[PDB]
Amino acid sequence: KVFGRCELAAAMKRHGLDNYRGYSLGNWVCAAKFESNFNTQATNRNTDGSTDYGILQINSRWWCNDGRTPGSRNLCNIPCSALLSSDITASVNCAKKIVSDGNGMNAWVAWRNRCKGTDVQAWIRGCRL
Ligand SMILES: [Cl-]
Ligand SMILES: [Cl-]
Ligand SMILES: [Cl-]
Repeated sequence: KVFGRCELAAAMKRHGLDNYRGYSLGNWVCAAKFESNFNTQATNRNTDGSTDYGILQINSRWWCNDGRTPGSRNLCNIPCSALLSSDITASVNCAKKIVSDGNGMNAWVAWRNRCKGTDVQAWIRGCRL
């Protein structure tokens, strides 16, 4: 599923991501834009043999099981395919764990490089939330 911008904002808010660990909703929307283009089906292989999955490009070495990743820990206790569903629940729950790991949203490279320090509230402008 390719979410609309405000559609994704509303889903993330309903799931309690807004202000989670102090990250306002626009941070999450911005991260998802650059990580996946709001596409739940997005996947990308990493150099180490792991793969990133879903709207927030969650990695298979630490967080989810994809059956093919060296050193997998599956800390979210889910198949990585669960992160590709049109229902973002599993991605949100796992993102909550990731952002609580100590480095906040710096876990997401695209957030660091393209969202952090910017006017992230722009990402929810116009939305009814
Ligand atoms: Cl929308
Ligand atoms: Cl915001
Ligand atoms: Cl980047």
